[PDB]
Amino acid sequence: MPGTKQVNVGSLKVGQYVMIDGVPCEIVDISVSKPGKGAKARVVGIGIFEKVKKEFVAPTSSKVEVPIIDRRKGQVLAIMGDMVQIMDLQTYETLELPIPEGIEGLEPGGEVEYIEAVGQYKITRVIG
Repeated sequence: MPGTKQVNVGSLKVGQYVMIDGVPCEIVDISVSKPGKGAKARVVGIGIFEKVKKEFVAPTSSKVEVPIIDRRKGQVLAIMGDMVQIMDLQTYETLELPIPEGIEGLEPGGEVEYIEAVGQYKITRVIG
């Protein structure tokens, strides 16, 4: 239902997530400057779901969108080569997800943590 919430540029911190040109990114750099005696920020983010580098400049008082992140847990049911079928531990619904490019030891019966944000999903950690 809800995709993103509005927040002031000025409240953003490195390591947080923000929407830039429609892409949810993790902030890796923030430069804030005050001209004379309104502040302005330059934000550099890298995609959470895709390999992309985005950036924007905006007054610190402006509003920007931040994706609302759904943190979930599921159980690995099957590993078909590259993609893994997991069962969400709350809905008992099944979904197929790509196997994280650099993930630890994944195997059936095991539990994972995955996230959904603005219609996209990604496996983040192995909960076991």
